[PDB]
Amino acid sequence: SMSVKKPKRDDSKDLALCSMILTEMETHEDAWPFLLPVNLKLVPGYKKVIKKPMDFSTIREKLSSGQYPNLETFALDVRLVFDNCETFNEDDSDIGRAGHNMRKYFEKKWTDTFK
Repeated sequence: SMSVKKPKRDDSKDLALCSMILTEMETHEDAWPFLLPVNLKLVPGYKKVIKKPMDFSTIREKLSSGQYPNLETFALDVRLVFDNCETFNEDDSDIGRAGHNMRKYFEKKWTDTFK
């Protein structure tokens, strides 16, 4: 509260560490469904159904231009990528399995880096 603060957690390396994680996600072999924005002209249903599209290129640009105020907003966009994927894709499809795999990969790096 006012004039009463928890000890200051060092957050000076967060930007660098989120970039590293994002690099690891970008280079994973199962990243291909997620590298670029879904083409809303070419994929029926996507525009109407997925209220907040997100992809790795868009996260990389936001990261690079100071549009994440803290590491929680970064994790929210990453998770949005996989939540969108589960909304639109069957679990037993290549893309559906890609998304589960990538979410697992991310969540481990996130825990190991920050928790």
